[PDB]
Amino acid sequence: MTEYKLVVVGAGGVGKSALTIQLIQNHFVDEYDPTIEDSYRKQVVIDGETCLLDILDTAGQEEYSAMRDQYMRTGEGFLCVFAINNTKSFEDIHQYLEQIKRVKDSDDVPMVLVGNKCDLAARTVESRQAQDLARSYGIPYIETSAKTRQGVEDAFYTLVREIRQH
Ligand SMILES: Nc1nc2c(ncn2[C@@H]2O[C@H](COP(=O)(O)OP(=O)(O)NP(=O)(O)O)[C@@H](O)[C@H]2O)c(=O)[nH]1
Ligand SMILES: [Ca+2]
Ligand SMILES: [Mg+2]
Ligand SMILES: [Mg+2]
Repeated sequence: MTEYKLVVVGAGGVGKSALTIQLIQNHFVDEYDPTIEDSYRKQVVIDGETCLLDILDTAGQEEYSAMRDQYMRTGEGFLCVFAINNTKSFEDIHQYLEQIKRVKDSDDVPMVLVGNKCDLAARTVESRQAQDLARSYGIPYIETSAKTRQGVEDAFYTLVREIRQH
């Protein structure tokens, strides 16, 4: 059984915890409890192989930025999340991509760019703007809604695939 170390990163409140908890426990967390650092594990079949998903749900609050170097060293693939109704979170995710590369000394780190909260109509980040950012890093872009489950499995299983094929 192959184990995959997934890490979910991004700015405060973009929905990292809601995304992970939707994938693992199949319900939507409506309240907003800011995360320090939580771990989840789950056995799943992906392309006919049983996998162990080890998911790290990380802090978006700038307070805990010191914890970053460690978890980027350890993790194998990174789900990099912004919210489509938060332009600043899109500008911020760019800074996360550079840190992952820097910390891991590699321009080829398995990553997926995720535009979350796509159920909301107050969009300020157009899909094409995020596509352009993902293209310059050579990584996929997938929109999600933790609330409706749209794209949630697609995003996480795509990241597994990127790790697998690394
Ligand atoms: N409509 C909608 N709301 C969402 C979605 N994802 C998260 N939210 C809401 O946004 C708030 C923040 O979500 P949360 O998962 O805690 O974000 P976070 O990125 O983990 N925050 P932190 O970095 O502080 O730990 C919650 O009220 C949650 O219900 C989504 O896809 N759609
Ligand atoms: Ca709920
Ligand atoms: Mg959280
Ligand atoms: Mg604009």
